[PDB]
Amino acid sequence: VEIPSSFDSRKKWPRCKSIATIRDQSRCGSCWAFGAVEAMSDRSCIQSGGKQNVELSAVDLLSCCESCGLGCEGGILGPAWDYWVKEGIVTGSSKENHAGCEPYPFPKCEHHTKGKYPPCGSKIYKTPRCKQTCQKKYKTPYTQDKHRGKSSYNVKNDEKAIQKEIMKYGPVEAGFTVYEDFLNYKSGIYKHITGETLGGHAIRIIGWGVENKAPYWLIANSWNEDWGENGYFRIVRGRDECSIESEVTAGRIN
Ligand SMILES: *C(=[N])C1([N]C(=O)[C]([C]C2=[C][C]=[C]C(Cl)=[C]2)[N]C(=O)[C]SB2345B678B9%10%11B6%12%13B6%14%15B%1272B632B436B94(B%10835)[C+]%11%13%14[C+]4%1562)[C][C]1
Repeated sequence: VEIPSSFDSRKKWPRCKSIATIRDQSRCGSCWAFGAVEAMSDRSCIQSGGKQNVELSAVDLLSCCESCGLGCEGGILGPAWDYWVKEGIVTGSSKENHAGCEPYPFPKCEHHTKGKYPPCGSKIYKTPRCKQTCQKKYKTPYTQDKHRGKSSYNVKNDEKAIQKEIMKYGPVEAGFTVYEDFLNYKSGIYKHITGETLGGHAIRIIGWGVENKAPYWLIANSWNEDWGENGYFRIVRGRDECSIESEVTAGRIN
């Protein structure tokens, strides 16, 4: 195929509402789980021609995947996709919308930025327990609300391979290194200038573009819609900026 200079998953597959949804992981180190259920929600819709149009549950993955790390303390990407393939994941929206089988138990909050929600602060919740029961008002049993994938894989550390993967199969999960200057991000194309490493983060790459010739990836963060560019940010593309091209994980439903 021929890679266009820009691409936006939200515009190619506008029926799939999840693609344009920005979630909030709250006072929980569950970024690994959010980039996963987000992109799986997207891919379930894309690769099924719109048939599954759902919001997969972040708390189901977070709480039940023992091989994925330590829940709100952090986790690993590849295993989250293996869990989706082997056990599947039920539906579940944010806490506020309280929809689907298992909605998120934690409230929106501001992640080192100004806005309408309360500050998150530094305190971290304990990982919720693996319930395996839907909320009472949801009319399907847990076991049967499960959405499974068929494969899971890493994507080659190559810009063009990542681009081809996104355009054909949909948004991907990716890890990158967080430096202190990322916490002051409001807008623009980000790149590490100042600050020391605070860890890694896991997000959803949904596209790319170019602004006055500067190439970037377009990425959905999980710190709610008040953060960055309406919940999204942009980061230098093509230089493995903060290892943005090195920890790409995805999977297919068929
Ligand atoms: C979010 N929210 C956070 N982050 C996270 O989780 C991360 C993701 C990633 C991964 C990989 C790479 C990258 Cl760049 C990113 N993670 C982390 O940090 C990890 S934590 B842990 B692991 B091993 B496993 B379990 B898990 B835990 B520790 B050890 B390590 C084991 C234990 C949070 C912030």
